[PDB]
Amino acid sequence: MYKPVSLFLFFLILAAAIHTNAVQSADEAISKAAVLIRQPWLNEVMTGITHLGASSFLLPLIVIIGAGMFFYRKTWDGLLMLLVFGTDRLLNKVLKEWIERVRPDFAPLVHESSFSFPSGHSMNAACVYPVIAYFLVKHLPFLSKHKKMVYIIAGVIAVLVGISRVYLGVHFVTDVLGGFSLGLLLFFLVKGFDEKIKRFR
Repeated sequence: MYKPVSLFLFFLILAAAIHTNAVQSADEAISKAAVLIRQPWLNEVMTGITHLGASSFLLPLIVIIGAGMFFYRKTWDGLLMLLVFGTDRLLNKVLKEWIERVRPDFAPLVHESSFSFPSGHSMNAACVYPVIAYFLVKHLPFLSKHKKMVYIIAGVIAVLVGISRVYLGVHFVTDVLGGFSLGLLLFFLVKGFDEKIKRFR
């Protein structure tokens, strides 16, 4: 499928491009430009939003949803969601420790110690929220007339989490795009897998 291949190729192009001075310069300018629109009230809003992409929030979220699905439909798809989440975290950690990009460190509003590329919160969100959308639409019949709106919400949440990492001064735009592309890649792989094994269309 062209979608997952294209996201993979895009990530590779980014992983090369962040080593050019021209991209590094644009990344710094956008990071610093984001500081210009900060207000203390918005700092708080953006910090709350960023928690929607944190592993400590998404793991219990996945378990609660998976449990709800089991009680409602007797499905075990919750384990599939946990599996993709675990793969997402392992992949992000390996890539971070291999690329070793230094954090922006101009004006961070939340503290993070690790390397910055790819962004963990962006990768978490771009994978988990679309995956939740897929399994909720799969299993909750009363959502089948709101399919598009469910996916729109997932996409809005993911985009806002990414924005918040740049706003909050702990990731560059390119860290966020790299994370987005790989999280979406993993969503499409799980979705393609689950649709494949269906015995009825």
